[PDB]
Amino acid sequence: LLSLPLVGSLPFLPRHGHMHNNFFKLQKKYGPIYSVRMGTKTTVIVGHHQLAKEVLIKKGKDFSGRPQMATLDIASNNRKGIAFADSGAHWQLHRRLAMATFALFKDGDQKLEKIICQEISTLCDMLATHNGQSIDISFPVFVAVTNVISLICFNTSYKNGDPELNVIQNYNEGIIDNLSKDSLVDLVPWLKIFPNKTLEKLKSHVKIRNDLLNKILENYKEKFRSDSITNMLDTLMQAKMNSDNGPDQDSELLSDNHILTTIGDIFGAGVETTTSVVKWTLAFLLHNPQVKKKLYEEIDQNVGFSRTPTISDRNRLLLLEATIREVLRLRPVAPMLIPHKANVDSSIGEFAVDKGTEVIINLWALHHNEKEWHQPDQFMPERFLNPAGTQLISPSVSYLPFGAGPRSCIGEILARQELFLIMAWLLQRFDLEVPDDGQLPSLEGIPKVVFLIDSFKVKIKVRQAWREAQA
Ligand code: HEM
Ligand SMILES: CC(C)[C@](O)(c1ccc2cc(OC(F)F)c(OC(F)F)cc2c1)c1c[nH]nn1
Repeated sequence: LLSLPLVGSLPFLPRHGHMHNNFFKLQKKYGPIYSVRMGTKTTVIVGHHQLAKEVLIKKGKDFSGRPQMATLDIASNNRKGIAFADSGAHWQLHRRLAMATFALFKDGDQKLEKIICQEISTLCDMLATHNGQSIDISFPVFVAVTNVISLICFNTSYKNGDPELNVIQNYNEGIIDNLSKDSLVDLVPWLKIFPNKTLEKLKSHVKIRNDLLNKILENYKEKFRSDSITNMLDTLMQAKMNSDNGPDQDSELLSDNHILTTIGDIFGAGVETTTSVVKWTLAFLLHNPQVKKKLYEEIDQNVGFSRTPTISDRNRLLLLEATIREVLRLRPVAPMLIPHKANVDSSIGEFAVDKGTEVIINLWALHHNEKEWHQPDQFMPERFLNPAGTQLISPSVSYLPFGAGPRSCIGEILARQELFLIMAWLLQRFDLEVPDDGQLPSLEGIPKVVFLIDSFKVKIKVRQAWREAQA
């Protein structure tokens, strides 16, 4: 009695549980490196820190391209910008200029810390008007970190109640929704098998996004002074200037669509991800009041109420720095990075990997590795401190929240500051507690282009100690 023909097989149900954890459950059967084939496209999944560091660092440039996706093609205006562009001059140029702009914000009145502490102060007043109420702090934080990103790109910020802030939130919410139904890792190309409006809806929100950035770029051309370089849009237009003296090879790379999409990748990435981490950290502090207490005690002991937090306070506020590290471990912004692609025939762990092969780092597996992490499913900021509690450690090498190699986060500095500063300023001012209905946020989360958390509310009272310190 024979056996049936078999035209296809998959090791686990599609659209059942989260992708990254399904790949990770799978290492028990098939190991830390294994592949899957859809027609002609082939995808490798890496889930051990050593092989991941080979893809990202040692052979970093070999695996530094990005794969063509129909949904990502739109959000990037056909693979322009940075995050979703293939390895090339465009990507190399724009990524370089983008980083050069962050250099401008080391010193002065445009000192990055000053810009942040500024928009954080407005945030804290805004939140104090809700003393005694339970609220969803998504939008107030969204506006804070939009203004920072907007000051670095434009030297502009949105005044309060501006209706554009609600427009931006809308198309951001729309891009996130149609860009993926899970992480950017669909085994099955569902949107080509069945008819659907997914791409049509996406174009709408990107169209709004693109038209809006376009207005801003036209208005700025009058205002541009070659002698005044203080934001990203300057760095980009200066580049276009120095190229067209006829034009250089760099000229075709700095058209207004290439400049537009670059800003849109800075904005799109920076804002929604920084906001998500803030929501994720409060989520964890509401589940772990014991950690919350030691964080209040630490910040009262080392900063007080005579002044506001400063980057300088990073050296004394250690448990806070560890808590941010432990949230980015348990809940990586990008539990599977962005897909890398093999630019050239190569090898991972001495296995052959053909040109054009989608390679995926399963960061979720690196951060939950039983052997590399003690009690990996637990929230223990202690694990990033010596047993004393007096300086920070790197307890494991299987920890790359911002990735590594040629394709790592370019806004790592900015995020590490914002996340520290925001969280300091709030813990100083505010008591943060479970609302009166008694509901706690769900830490399960929601994988999209960003690893998001279900919306949740928090009761917020100004702190006893902070009041009495005003006389
Ligand atoms: C806690 C905050 C953040 C985390 C954990 C994070 C993490 C990451 C990761 C894992 C990648 C991809 C790594 C890879 O594909 O190899 C990435 C890419 C990127 N991030 Fe972030 N990121 C954060 C915040 C930001 C911020 C605030 C910005 C603001 C500009 C930003 C801009 C970018 C860009 C432009 C890329 C694409 C780089 C490229 O493809 O060359 N990120 N980030
Ligand atoms: C891990 C990575 C996928 C990402 O989450 C990321 C990167 C670029 C994004 C660009 C967006 O704008 C437009 F191009 F689609 C975007 O749209 C929406 F959020 F508004 C979301 C984006 C998310 C990220 C974030 N930080 N570092 N990497």
